[PDB]
Amino acid sequence: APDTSVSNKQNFSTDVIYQIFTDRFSDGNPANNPTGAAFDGTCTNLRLYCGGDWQGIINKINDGYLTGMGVTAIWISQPVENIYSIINYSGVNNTAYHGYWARDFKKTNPAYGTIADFQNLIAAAHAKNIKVIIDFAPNHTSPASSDQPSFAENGRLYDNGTLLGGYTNDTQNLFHHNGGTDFSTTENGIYKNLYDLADLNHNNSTVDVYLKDAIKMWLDLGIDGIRMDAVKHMPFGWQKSFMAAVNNYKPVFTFGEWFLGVNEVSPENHKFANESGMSLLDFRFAQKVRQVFRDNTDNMYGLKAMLEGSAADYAQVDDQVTFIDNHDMERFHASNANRRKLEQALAFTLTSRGVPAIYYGTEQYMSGGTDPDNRARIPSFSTSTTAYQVIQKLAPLRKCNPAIAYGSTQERWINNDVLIYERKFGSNVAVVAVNRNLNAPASISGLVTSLPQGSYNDVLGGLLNGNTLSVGSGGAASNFTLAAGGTAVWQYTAATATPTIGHVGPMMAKPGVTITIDGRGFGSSKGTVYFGTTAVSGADITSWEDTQIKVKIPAVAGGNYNIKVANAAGTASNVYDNFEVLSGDQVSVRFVVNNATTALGQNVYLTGSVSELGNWDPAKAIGPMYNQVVYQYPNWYYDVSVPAGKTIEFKFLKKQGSTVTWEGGSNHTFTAPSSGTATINVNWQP
Ligand SMILES: OC[C@H]1O[C@H](O[C@H]2[C@H](O)[C@@H](O)[C@@H](O[C@H]3[C@H](O)[C@@H](O)[C@@H](O[C@H]4[C@H](O)[C@@H](O)[C@@H](O)O[C@@H]4CO)O[C@@H]3CO)O[C@@H]2CO)[C@H](O)[C@@H](O)[C@@H]1O
Ligand SMILES: OC[C@H]1O[C@H](O[C@H]2[C@H](O)[C@@H](O)[C@@H](O)O[C@@H]2CO)[C@H](O)[C@@H](O)[C@@H]1O
Ligand SMILES: OC[C@H]1O[C@H](O[C@H]2[C@H](O)[C@@H](O)[C@@H](O)O[C@@H]2CO)[C@H](O)[C@@H](O)[C@@H]1O
Ligand SMILES: OC[C@H]1O[C@H](O[C@H]2[C@H](O)[C@@H](O)[C@@H](O)O[C@@H]2CO)[C@H](O)[C@@H](O)[C@@H]1O
Ligand SMILES: [Ca+2]
Ligand SMILES: [Ca+2]
Repeated sequence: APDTSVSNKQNFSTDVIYQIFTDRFSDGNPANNPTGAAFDGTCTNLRLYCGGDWQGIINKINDGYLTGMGVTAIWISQPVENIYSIINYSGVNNTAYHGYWARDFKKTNPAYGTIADFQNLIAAAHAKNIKVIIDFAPNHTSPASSDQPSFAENGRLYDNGTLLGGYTNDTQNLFHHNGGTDFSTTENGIYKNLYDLADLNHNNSTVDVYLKDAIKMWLDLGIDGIRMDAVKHMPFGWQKSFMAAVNNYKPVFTFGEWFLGVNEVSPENHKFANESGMSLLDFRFAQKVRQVFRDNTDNMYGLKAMLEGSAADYAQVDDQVTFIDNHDMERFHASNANRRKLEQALAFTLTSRGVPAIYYGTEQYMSGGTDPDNRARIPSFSTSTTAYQVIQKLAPLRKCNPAIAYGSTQERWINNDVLIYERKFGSNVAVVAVNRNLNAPASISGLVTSLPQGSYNDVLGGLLNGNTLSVGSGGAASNFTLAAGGTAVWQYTAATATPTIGHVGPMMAKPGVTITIDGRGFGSSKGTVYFGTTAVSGADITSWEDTQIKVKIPAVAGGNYNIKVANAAGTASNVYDNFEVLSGDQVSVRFVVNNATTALGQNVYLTGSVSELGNWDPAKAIGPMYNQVVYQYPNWYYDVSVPAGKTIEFKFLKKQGSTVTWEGGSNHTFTAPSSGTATINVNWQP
């Protein structure tokens, strides 16, 4: 299939995701609605169930509401079984309508549907070229009080009906009993409870094995992607081992939630996106878009900075999922604001790099503050809104114009209020002009583009007061006036002659797994694929076509490789970097080093004999290790993903800047378990 087919579960760059709060979308089957005090059919009480389900979604997929918009993927609430208790939070009754209070990860939430309904959802979707993404929240179960076991369901965890354990009298230690996080540090927010949510302990083999088993059930049910909830709140090493479980079984596009505040830029966030095997929800993008188009607390130079910065910070910026709002923020549209603000932000998001996600109801101009006012029932299924039409004109471009799906971004004209940028990939170009000033038009002179000489009609057809562009020689555009609140899109597409890799996925796996390389100019006859210097051709290349190649990862030593392809004629493509070849299946092991005293600003790291440990390269050591919660300084600890069953030699180091100090003595050694987890406790050797 081509890179753009619904069958492509490794790439979402050419798709537009529509985020649905199942309960608040459409009740297609009233028979499964909750009753009593846990239900409100009028959906006036937004913390109770309103009845939306999978049938409803199927109904909107079939009646053309979603397809009419140009939406090609839907991201739904966590489908697993949630607790049934109504929880009174100081007078207010609260239900698990949101789906984040899991009780059993191997069963469905009956309010949404049966496994049968779920299989039907996947089939209907797939039938209409819509990919299905599920929310998955393995950080915790539900709200529990260890001393008030009668509270809620005491955060009880079941394994397909079988009670695994509860928060109270947790002798197995499936959970964390470290108190609640104050979000003070990253380590603090990981090993302590999120509010009152029973924090699962991924270092317990039972929990480890159970979650990796549950995800496979869902993978086996045909999902096309996974949105991981609260990634900033689970150990990174564990998550990497979790992503290795998915990729080494049935790879699917995974992206996690790592909340970033306004003007917040986290290096931990960058490292996570670049090394965990999964990408992230682009909070940097979202916060900046709101400041610029919504709250006017920054201008075009700020948007530009974010664009060029992110592109440098994220190794695969095209895999970051963009949005302008979600269920954890006020809705972008404020009741009294000019709608043109939402429209422009939509046009910008849809044509920008990454994977755009649209929160259900946006196209209907829904307003609302924080939870739960931002989760009201969709008031209508009208296709007559300007927002609906903007999405409808622009969504398809991600499929037909690879410049938009994979292209680089470049500012071509800019001022406080105006931003003109160009996306380019191969022989494809797209230029977008946005004028946020709702009162002042702008005189655009000196605009230079990569567009071939000719005239260009605004792809939006003047919907947002865009205009025609006239490009003379040198791609220099003639002067024109950009209307107040003006937005226009111009483009040029043509066949690409040389092999151009636009995307690879999964980004991390062990040898033998098949990866998908998407792009243009591959030709129709099998060429060669290179992993570093190793050439692969013939049978291991399972499929080859102009826009897509499927190939098995050769049995090469674990490590980081550049990927390049050369067509049948021997013409080489661009280089795609940062592909990680695992040493084998992975397991999460906790490393602990005692009495490793440091000086302030000096941290302890770990390195070892395998690529998962950096191969003795301090520049690639794992850390810095933690020393607050689970163990306290001068004892350090860290959860790391290592190849299962391998005997590994390791050592710790103290690093300050790029200045490193090695542990004395001989390498410590240990053999990783074949499954489940383990804890290695050693003393720092001077
Ligand atoms: O009582 C249970 C509640 O749980 C549910 O909240 C969810 C969110 O909907 C998820 O999308 C996600 O979001 C968390 C996020 O993981 C977490 O970081 C936190 O964000 C902090 C952030 O760390 C901090 O840096 C600072 O910026 O403040 C942020 C808060 O704005 O909060 C997000 C939202 O809670 O995970 C949580 C838990 O899975 C549910 O939505 C609630 O209705 C429910 O009451
Ligand atoms: O002509 C090439 C030149 O175009 C753009 O410069 C704009 C500038 O952004 C506007 O603010 C205003 O000053 O008009 C200029 C056009 O002459 C690009 O920003 C710039 O990089 C580029 O060299
Ligand atoms: O909590 C992380 C913290 O650990 C190290 O700080 C040590 C410091 O080295 C010791 O001399 C002593 O004062 O205790 C601290 C632990 O609380 C790192 O030096 C520091 O950068 C790091 O943030
Ligand atoms: O460079 C590979 C090499 O790294 C480690 O050796 C350290 C050694 O442990 C230190 O005490 C110090 O001498 O620096 C060496 C790095 O040059 C590993 O211990 C070793 O097995 C490995 O080959
Ligand atoms: Ca229902
Ligand atoms: Ca946690």
